[PDB]
Amino acid sequence: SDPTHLISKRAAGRTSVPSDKPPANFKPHEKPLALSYGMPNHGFFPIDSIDVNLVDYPFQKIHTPQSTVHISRHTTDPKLIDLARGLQYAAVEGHAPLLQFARDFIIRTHKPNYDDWNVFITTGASDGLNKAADVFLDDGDVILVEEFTFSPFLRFSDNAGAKAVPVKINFDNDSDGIDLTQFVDLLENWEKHYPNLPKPKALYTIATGQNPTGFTQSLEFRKKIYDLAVKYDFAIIEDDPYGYLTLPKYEKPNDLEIDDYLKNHLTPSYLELDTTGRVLRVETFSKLFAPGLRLGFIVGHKEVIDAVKNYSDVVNRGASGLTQTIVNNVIQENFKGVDGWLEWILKMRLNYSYRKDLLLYSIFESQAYKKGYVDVIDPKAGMFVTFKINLPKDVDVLQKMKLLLWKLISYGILVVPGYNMTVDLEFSKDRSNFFRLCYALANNDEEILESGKRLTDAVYEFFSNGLEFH
Amino acid sequence: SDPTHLISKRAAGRTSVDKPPANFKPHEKPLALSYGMPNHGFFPIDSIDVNLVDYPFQKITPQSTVHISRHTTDPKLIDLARGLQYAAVEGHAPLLQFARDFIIRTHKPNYDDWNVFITTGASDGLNKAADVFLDDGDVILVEEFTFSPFLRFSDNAGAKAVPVKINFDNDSDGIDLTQFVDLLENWEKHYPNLPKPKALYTIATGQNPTGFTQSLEFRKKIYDLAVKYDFAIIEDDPYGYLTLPKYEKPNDLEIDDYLKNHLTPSYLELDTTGRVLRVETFSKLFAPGLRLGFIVGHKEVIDAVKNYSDVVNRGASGLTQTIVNNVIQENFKGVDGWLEWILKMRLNYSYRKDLLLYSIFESQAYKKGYVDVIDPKAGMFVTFKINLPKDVDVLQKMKLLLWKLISYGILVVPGYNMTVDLEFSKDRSNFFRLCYALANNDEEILESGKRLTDAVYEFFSNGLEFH
Ligand SMILES: *Cc1c(COP(=O)(O)O)cnc(C)c1O
Ligand SMILES: *Cc1c(COP(=O)(O)O)cnc(C)c1O
Ligand SMILES: [K+]
Repeated sequence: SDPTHLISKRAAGRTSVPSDKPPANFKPHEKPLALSYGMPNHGFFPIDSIDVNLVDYPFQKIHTPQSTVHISRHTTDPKLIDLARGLQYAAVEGHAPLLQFARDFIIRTHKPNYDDWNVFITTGASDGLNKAADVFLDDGDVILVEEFTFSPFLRFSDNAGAKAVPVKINFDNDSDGIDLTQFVDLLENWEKHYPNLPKPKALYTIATGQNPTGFTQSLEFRKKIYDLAVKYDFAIIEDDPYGYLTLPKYEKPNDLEIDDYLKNHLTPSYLELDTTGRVLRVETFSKLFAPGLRLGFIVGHKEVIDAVKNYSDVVNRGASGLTQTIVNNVIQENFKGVDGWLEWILKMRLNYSYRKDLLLYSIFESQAYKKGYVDVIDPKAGMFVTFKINLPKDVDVLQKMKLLLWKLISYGILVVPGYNMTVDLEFSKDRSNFFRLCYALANNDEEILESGKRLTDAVYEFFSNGLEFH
Repeated sequence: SDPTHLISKRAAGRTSVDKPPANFKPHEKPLALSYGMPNHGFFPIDSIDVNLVDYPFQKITPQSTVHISRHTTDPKLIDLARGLQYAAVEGHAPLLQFARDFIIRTHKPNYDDWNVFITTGASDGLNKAADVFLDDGDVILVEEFTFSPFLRFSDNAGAKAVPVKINFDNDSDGIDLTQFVDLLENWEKHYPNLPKPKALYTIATGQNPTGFTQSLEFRKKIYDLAVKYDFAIIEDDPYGYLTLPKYEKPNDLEIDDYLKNHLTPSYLELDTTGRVLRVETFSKLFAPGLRLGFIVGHKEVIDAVKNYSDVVNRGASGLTQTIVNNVIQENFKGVDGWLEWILKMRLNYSYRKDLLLYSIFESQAYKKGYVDVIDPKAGMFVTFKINLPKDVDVLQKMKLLLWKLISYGILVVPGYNMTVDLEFSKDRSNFFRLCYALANNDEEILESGKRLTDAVYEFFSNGLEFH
């Protein structure tokens, strides 16, 4: 019922921040003055107050006064950060009101199934993932990674000295992502696949809205992965940057309440299965608030958080206090905490839902789709679409996909080929016949319809040309 | 020449971030389904007003303010469209340009092939610097009293820290140059098992904790040693800009006079090849809670630092870069106006230091010769010496005296807590570091010196006992 055994020797070996016996008659003074710490008094700070002027809904153009939060030098509200503390040296794990908000948010959305967990403020998802790779992987360890993944993760596993072993993704329309049959086979027959590698130490899974594939693991699929995590004693790194952006299944384009969302829409976190702290959940404010914050958090066992703290003290000594201050006060004062912030996530959900269906319509209406040259996985969450290219089985996948990429660029549509998002290119070659599409960037519906048209026009010509740029 | 040979194998090894068909014209105006990032329309924040003080300790002719809008075309400003969006890990271009223009004004490198990189503070710059110069098993020369967290960064790189003795005379430059030359010339006699040092970590101005400032002439001797023995200089300078005129009994500097006559030159100004990496921060001159700074070094050192940053620290907060950049450009009107803000800060720190020194000179502990103070030339720290008899246990008596200071309601840092190696430095650990930066007002500084000096006087009156 603790994960001490899974913490890397490297992260456990890092040390922490008078210690001897005070003399018999020693009494501390009740109001000491300090000449100790190298902190400038807040009087030195150029910034006396900040007004943060907000939108009420995404894409609002600025009857009703505009929503504004005022951040003063001083506050006594325990749910707010003032600039006197916000602009001063702070605990490396984060400001208290932002840590409490993250606890409350995780209790509401994804309550861990054990009591000895904690949160830690990070500088985003990639910061959380590096913290997790460090805390679980020693030099020589193996981490299991989805064969198509968030590429930057491999830099963090490489940094920890770990080898990435690819886990096959099932590309059926009803897929959970990971191919469970091939995952079980890899774990049951480890010595036959990888005779010279130790048994895996961890699994990195983007379980909801998988990047790139868009797949989402069912609750029953997650129970089986967790059960295998117990049986083969590996850690789970859960990355969930947009699992809150749940998307109803496609219907032709032309008021969800919180309780119904939490209960029936939100797919449970691995935290909800975890009894021992073998799960570390990575969150970010990047995709729900803004990437430029460089702010997120992790959720894990007390003992895992303590080891992350000692690592942060070396390589990343705190998220920007000014940003923690702005983000905390906006969430607590304007959005009135957890439920209000969920209501802002549900407004974003509606936009993303409309955007995903529009791009899917733009494709379904295409000649390339109707002839069967292209297909689409309907994503259940997030901002990504798998766009499949039905190349003949016997053509060189990498070679034709690269030739097709040049064609898309010439047709004025930029995409990411799946071969760029692999743990191992040779391993994943045969399933690399897809582009990842993102409908998060477009300014308007016109750009989404036109994006899908250029995409499908380019594939159509490429197929008409006999799989040639011509 | 160039510092290529000085870059660690580890940092040099990190990597960065087919043939077009015949009749391939790109499209004039492509649309993106590529980059996984929200349109700025999704951002909750439309605009930000940052409301400023005109001088330190000002209490709130309308208040000075900066409007940060969603969009700008001013190339010197960062807007929220770009500030709140994914950005280059090295920093926003306006903030990188300000750091360039600032260093050209204050500390122009003596070579052309240097660049800046935005960091999350001095400790972040120092970790970047330890990684970019130190391989597993390398040696770094560190001042025997130092900024202790540096040792976490050097340990992280697998480097051994060798202490360099500090001279404690009232006219010291800091590092004892005679013992430094002895250490380098007789390296195999002091350390027959360690490799030749790879680098030196020096807080050359306003040394933490001692407060000493190396003279230009001393810096020239340290640089020539760095060339002869071929080691990198990590220059850490969080408050060298806060220059302090020598003590005068307490009771309008111009930029050009300050720059020419007050500011001590950076190792950058002696560097001809890029063997110097300067660490700067916004922590001590703007606010610590920014978590913002920059480093200055050779193009190729900065490139390695970029690839390290992609792994362990993927950019200073964009929103913070936005606010600091736009405050410095809109309110302060760039480099010279920011220097005027620094000069107002300087006047404050100058009065505070003289006030603390005054409180100490007036005390019986000072008059009886139980204590002494180095007059700092820059920064926020004072070495407070304890004249223990030569034959007492320095560590035993200084621990006991610290308990006495705490009972008297004065908190200081003992020098023995800021050593590279405690046994090496114990004989010179008979001091406390004092910091006059935290106090709210003059009354707290005077009361602080009184409690400090009373505590030591009681301790010596007690025969060096708590009693
Ligand atoms: C966007 C993304 C991240 C990185 O988020 P940051 O907060 O910008 O570091 C990590 N993982 C996945 C799966 C992502 O899509
Ligand atoms: C304060 C200080 C630092 C650390 O500054 P940050 O910007 O807060 O990381 C480093 N070196 C010295 C000498 C300092 O005094
Ligand atoms: K199936």
